[PDB]
Amino acid sequence: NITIYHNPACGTSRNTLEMIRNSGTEPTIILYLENPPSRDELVKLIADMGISVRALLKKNVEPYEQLGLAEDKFTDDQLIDFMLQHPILINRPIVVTPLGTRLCRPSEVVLDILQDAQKGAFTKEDGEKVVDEAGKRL
Ligand SMILES: [Cs+]
Ligand SMILES: [Cs+]
Ligand SMILES: [Cs+]
Repeated sequence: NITIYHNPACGTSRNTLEMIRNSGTEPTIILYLENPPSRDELVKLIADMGISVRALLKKNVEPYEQLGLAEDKFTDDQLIDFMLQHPILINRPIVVTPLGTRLCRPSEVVLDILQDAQKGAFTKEDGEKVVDEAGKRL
């Protein structure tokens, strides 16, 4: 039972999705830019990922820039409500599996929460080797 909050235009998200598939399961794919999580769902995701609200904020996107979010003048709940109102602010990809939830940045973080081992070697789309055929992390 795996869910990925995916942005197909993001290489990290594409690599994470292919590693999930290479473990032998096809995840539910949520295109969060169009179908964001609810507030309670987002609050839960953040608690499970063990990171701060601000660590989830995507920088270098229009609402981050124009709402001045680089400045330390926002409570965690203000930041959560901006994420809900402007889903491009939610960094990506988030992956949920029975073992837990992670912000999979870099993408190989996903290996922590995949229950089954990669089924053969995995190389990222830019040629960076991740696991060899034997299954060792490079
Ligand atoms: Cs939702
Ligand atoms: Cs694991
Ligand atoms: Cs890259």
